[PDB]
Amino acid sequence: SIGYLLVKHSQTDQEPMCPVGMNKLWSGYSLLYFEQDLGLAGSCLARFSTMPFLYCNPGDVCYYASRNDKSYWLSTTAPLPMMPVAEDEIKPYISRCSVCEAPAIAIAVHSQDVSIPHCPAGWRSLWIGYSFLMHSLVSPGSCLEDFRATPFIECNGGRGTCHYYANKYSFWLTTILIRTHISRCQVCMKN
Amino acid sequence: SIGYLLVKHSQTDQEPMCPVGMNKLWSGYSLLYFEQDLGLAGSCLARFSTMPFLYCNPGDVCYYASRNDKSYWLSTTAPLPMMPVAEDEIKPYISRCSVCEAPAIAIAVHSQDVSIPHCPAGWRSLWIGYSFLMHSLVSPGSCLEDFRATPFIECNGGRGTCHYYANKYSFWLTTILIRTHISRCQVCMKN
Amino acid sequence: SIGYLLVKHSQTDQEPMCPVGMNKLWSGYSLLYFEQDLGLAGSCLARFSTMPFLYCNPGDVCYYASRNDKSYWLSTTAPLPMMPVAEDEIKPYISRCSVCEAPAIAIAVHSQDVSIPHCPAGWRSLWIGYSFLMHSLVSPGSCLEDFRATPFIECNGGRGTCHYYANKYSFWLTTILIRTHISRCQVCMKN
Amino acid sequence: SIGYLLVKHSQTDQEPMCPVGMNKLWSGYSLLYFEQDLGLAGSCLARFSTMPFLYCNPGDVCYYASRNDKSYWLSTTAPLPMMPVAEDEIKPYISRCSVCEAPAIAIAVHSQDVSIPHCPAGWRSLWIGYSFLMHSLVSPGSCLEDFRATPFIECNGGRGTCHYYANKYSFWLTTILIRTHISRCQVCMKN
Repeated sequence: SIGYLLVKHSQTDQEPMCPVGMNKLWSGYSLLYFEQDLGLAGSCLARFSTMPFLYCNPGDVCYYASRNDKSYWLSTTAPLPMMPVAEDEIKPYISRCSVCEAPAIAIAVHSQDVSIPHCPAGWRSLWIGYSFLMHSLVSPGSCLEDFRATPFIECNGGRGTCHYYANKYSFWLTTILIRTHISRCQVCMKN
Repeated sequence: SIGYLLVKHSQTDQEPMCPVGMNKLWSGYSLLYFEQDLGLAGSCLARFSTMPFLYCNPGDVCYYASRNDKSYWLSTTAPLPMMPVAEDEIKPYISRCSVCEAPAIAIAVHSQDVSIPHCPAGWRSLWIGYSFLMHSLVSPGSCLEDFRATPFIECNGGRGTCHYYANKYSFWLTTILIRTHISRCQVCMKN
Repeated sequence: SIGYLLVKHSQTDQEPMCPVGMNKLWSGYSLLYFEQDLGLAGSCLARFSTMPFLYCNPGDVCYYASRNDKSYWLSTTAPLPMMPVAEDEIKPYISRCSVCEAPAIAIAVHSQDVSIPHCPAGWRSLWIGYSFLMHSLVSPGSCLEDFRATPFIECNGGRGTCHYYANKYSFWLTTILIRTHISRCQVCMKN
Repeated sequence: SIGYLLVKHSQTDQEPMCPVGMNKLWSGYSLLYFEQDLGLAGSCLARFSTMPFLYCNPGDVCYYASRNDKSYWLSTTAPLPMMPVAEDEIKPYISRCSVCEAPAIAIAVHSQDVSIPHCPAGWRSLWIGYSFLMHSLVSPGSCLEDFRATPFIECNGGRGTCHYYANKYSFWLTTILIRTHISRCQVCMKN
């Protein structure tokens, strides 16, 4: 690929630092989609919002797009309380991200084992993580620093509330106590 | 991306100048589609036409493709009169564009605020605008210089008339009097 | 684009020469598809064949894929006789092509006029032609050297016969005696 | 293309060596898909597994994704016995692969003949093979070193068994005793 843009997701409420030798392009919040690849720049939205769009009928009457109320975001490691959270108190539980100006290609390598796979000779390790596949394994988006059973949250703009999201189509790669059965990965960049 | 071609839309009846250090490849009119990304070269058509195609049956009989009569274009800032306009008088209301030979990558950054987002260190500002998302935020096509409630017009080739177009699927990014609620953006290019 | 491969279609029964400074990668026949972009390498097939595939059931029994009998090819300028031609006598009417190792980007520019559009400053003209759009205008595939009312032929492998093809979806760009109404184009390459 | 990653499939139970001047990125097993292009890095999975995914409901209960039990792999040249094989004894019959860090572009050229097509002047031969097209001819994935009537096997995770797979949509290119009718190819890389 020619992914000059590398996206780093912290899975914490702190903005991740870009690796040395890369310009931060921008920072924000870890977005999956509004009703995509975590390695693409679209996965990093500057400001958290559950209702970010505005529709305009032919004339001065413009309203907030409120039909497709749902949005999906990468969560932090900090456990969500056992009760749905209002959108005003949800930010602490949303992952932060940065977009970085990679000068070379980055790739994710996966072990399907408890051992971290090695970076190729002459390539530099950017981070290590757990193998995650979404509805592409070579992409950096498939390598999340922390394992979470339910890594995403769903928010309802109209309902004003948020909670963990049971995705039917996205899985973790296994090995061939629970973290001991998840495949490990490393994101590597060529010098 | 490897978008060597940068498209600039003026939203006026004047052809925009390519930024210094870029060859103009060609100029024309701001096309959305005939019955796409504003950042791609296909969005800039050399000459305005509501019926640009020709079909040829097996033999000398060739006719003008007249079934799918509708075309869609980016409008100028100048208000369209309160009455549909004949295709012969529509040109003043169609945006002009230029295609420019970018030597480096360009990206749009978005604030979701009244403040303009900053270009990354060592990158040069090309233009500033308002955040527009169509049925990709990293693309320069998402950053239009002027905000317009209804930014597009629809033309009917058979009906020979044109008017503003209420798109169901395309929105403006909001902030998290009307221009004060639209997200600002800047298109930036690396040196 | 990063189309290092440039495809040249002769619309004659002679193989076109690659432009000076480009390696011929290979030559062959101008293929549209078997039951695509003329600018891509897949449009140039080494040897003409109406039945090029072989299917193998689990075992030694392998047979010729004969269900989807139809293939589509770019024709030469030489008129096809007024009577369907057997597949053994069709080669003279099939366009030849070459694939060339472009060192820089090539683009098609279109005038929507009788005048040839100019190449950008510092770019070199590769060929001139007529604007053709298929079911992308920036691509070299949209610029064919000769205008033909029905530019393609259809061949039936089982029926063993070939004739001109009336495509419902592909058109010529017009201007805004018949050649006088077709848009002109030039394929240009940067130095 | 900008396929910096070249995938080499051995069609044997031995890992292929990357060509001289290319870093091995990783090695593994020749995967088609789980219920793609053999030239892409996704076709090379580090460890063989018929059930590689893990699903997690909202809570501590995580289970093995067992609904879409089927996986598809490139086989070795060694004949599979005339009786379905248990998944524990299948590895010897699965092709191995390596992913290599190509510094230049690689392409497959095809003859549609018994003769090997020549590499372009100044390009180096990487391997020779037989022309294979799947449900793209320019890609290295279309050139397999060994011809096999049924080149793939299907495995059933729940059924725990594996056997050859009759693909309806994938074919061999022909010429215009059985190997004598299959098109030859060569994968070539520019210096």
